[PDB]
Amino acid sequence: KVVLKIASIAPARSIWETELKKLSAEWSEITGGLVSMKFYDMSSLGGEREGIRKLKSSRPGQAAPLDGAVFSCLGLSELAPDSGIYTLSVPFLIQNEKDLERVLHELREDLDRPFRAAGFRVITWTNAGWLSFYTRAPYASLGQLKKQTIALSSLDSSVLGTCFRICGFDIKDAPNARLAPLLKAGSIDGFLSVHLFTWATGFYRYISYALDTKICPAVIGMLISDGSWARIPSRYHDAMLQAATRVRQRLANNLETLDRECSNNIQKAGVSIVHLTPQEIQEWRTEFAADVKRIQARLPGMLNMTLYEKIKHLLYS
Repeated sequence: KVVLKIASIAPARSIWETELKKLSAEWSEITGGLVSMKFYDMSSLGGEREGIRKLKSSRPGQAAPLDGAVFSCLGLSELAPDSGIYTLSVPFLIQNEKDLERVLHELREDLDRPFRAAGFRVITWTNAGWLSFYTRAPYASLGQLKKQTIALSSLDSSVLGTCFRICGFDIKDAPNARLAPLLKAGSIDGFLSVHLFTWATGFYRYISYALDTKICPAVIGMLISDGSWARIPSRYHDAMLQAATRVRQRLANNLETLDRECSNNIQKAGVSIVHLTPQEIQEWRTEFAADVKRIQARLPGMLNMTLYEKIKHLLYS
């Protein structure tokens, strides 16, 4: 048998984990019982940077502890430096599920290129959610929002936060931060997070406004090293990758349902949904375009400008 050991950031019993287990079972079907995946909690083995180290063996001729991993942009960006994967986090570049799917479908070869060059096959792309601003107070312009002190607690908060700070937002790095007393005390003005966070933490109760225009997705990539993928007979590869694409599509479907649910529940609890008109979105994007030039200057390599232009053309032509 070929049991592929896969480190994963997917929480136990989460939709991502459920679908990845289905993918394993389907891979077993496809391969006549030969191949399966066993998943290992990423945090429990030491985090994403440790996961990267465990993809390589300690001595030549010896198998690496892991065959692959499901990484956030933290792991992806450190595995392949100057990948440009943070291009996908540019504010307002990718705003909805239809458009993210179009990018992940049409620009797959471009997205995968730096990972292939690093010695990995990208099995599937998925998404952890959509970053949005949740605030105690409203804002009359993007600049006014940028002046608010906003906590970010994503898995990749440090780098993502640095990007947003260059854009001009007063983002306060806040890993596992216990925001409730801080929101209540007024030490911070709000938070930037995916939907589930706002609901599961209960922090929605301590803010009054939620921006419905999504800032960016939080993409996730599942990678298998070339040597581990090569353990699988080639005749099965295409079917296995097609099954992994269906995982992306089912997950996006399930995530969208969960997100709308969350948003409905936040609104029922009294949070006001902030709705930007197309003219206001354009005003925001014109400013974000200037922020992109500042990111290019301040953090060369962070953005892949060829990919950026391709995404703009694909979605907005």
